[PDB]
Amino acid sequence: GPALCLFDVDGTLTAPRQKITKEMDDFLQKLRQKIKIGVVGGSDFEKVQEQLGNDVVEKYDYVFPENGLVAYKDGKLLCRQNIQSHLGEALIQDLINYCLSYIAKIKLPKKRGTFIEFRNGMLNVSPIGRSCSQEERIEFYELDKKENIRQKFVADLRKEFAGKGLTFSIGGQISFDVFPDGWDKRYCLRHVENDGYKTIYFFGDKTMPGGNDHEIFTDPRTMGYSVTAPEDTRRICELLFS
Amino acid sequence: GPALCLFDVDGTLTAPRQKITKEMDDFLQKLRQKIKIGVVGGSDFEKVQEQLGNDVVEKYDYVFPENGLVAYKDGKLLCRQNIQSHLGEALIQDLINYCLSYIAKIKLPKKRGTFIEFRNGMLNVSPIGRSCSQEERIEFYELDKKENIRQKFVADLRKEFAGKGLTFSIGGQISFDVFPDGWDKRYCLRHVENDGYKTIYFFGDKTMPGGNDHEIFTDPRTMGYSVTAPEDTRRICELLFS
Ligand SMILES: [Cl-]
Ligand SMILES: [Mg+2]
Ligand SMILES: [Mg+2]
Ligand SMILES: [Mg+2]
Ligand SMILES: [Mg+2]
Ligand code: NA
Repeated sequence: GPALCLFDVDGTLTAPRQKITKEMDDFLQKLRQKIKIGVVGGSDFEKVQEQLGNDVVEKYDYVFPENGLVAYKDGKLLCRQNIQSHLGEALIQDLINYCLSYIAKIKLPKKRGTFIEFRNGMLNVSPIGRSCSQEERIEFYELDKKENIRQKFVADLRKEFAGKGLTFSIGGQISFDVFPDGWDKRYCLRHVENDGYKTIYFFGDKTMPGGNDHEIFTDPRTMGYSVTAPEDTRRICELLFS
Repeated sequence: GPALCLFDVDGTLTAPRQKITKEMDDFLQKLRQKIKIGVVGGSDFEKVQEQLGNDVVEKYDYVFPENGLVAYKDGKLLCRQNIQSHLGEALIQDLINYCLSYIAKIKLPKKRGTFIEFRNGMLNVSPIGRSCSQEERIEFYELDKKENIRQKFVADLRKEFAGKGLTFSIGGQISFDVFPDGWDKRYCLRHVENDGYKTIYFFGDKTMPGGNDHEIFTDPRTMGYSVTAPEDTRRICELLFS
């Protein structure tokens, strides 16, 4: 029946950490004539606007910044919930109180500010502070390998809040994320289940276990494809829909 | 003896939350043919570029962003200072940890994010965090007025770190500031007291207590004038210098 194409953005539609090429932009739009298309990323709407254009809500049938906790369908904003409503204020606090009590114990070269960034669907936690300078960031990054700060930190939290239904992911140089079980990229599948699609195709460049696309790739709701590079994604879309 | 005029930027030479007008700017450049000019405000340099224009460091003899922590003189940088450099990594770590542990002990209805905001000349501390919504600030302030939460926090901080050159001033609805003693507008005087000016005129709009210009206005090294708007600063300058 009717189908929908779901695309991860970074590394899938674009070269990593760069805007999309217009060659691909035109290909996607030529493909939109055949079926509906959608995009999903962990970055905020502004970053997705940067990587794929300002008009992005107007050129894609769905746009799912922040893994889908901000969700646009056909130009209009959907239905949204945040981390406070879902977990409840007491667990939030109990988790915030723990992270602060833990960071106060870490011994570091330098510490700065914004130790917990409250996002829409996660708590970013940085032992050094997100306010860090670019130099202090690389310096903390390198010490974290040597003495396993973030790793040991995530281990204590997994144990202390086991069963409270949270996932802990480490990314980048300074931080790790804390988010509710299932609020990775398969969160946006909430918005495409009831819209009557026979097949929902997904494309992502990190379908390996431990990658940002794995859980949405292995989800039964998606016929998932594993893409190596943007050109591969066009290679695969050329074969299915034409 | 030669004289120097120092203005606060917001309210004195500009309309509040507005860029300087072309008339004010031009007026000042003609005052600069009679006397030496200097501007001081608590905003960082880039905002100060938004208020007075991007060429600001040629236009005045002295440009003192962030109350003088940044200091340009005669077009060039004369000095830079932050509180990490001044108190040193060790004790500002001790001051961060104490604040992190103390916040974990606070039983609040809602905790959010950005409890410790790092700024170049002050730490901004908020038990509930600055990311919270206005509606939640009010909820915390109605709690705070009853249960004296910032009052008690500041107390213990004052018993912990005040033989170390720190001042604590509660302010606003949710937070309070932690800064080295005398890092108000009074700070920039160390840069001009050595250039041999007999009288140092100061023009500010908030010279009464609880004001950002109060202490520089009360300072014996400054011949201070309280100003109600830019039309008034001009009127006073005329009566003083021509
Ligand atoms: Cl924080
Ligand atoms: Mg990707
Ligand atoms: Mg699947
Ligand atoms: Mg002012
Ligand atoms: Mg004075
Ligand atoms: Na952003």
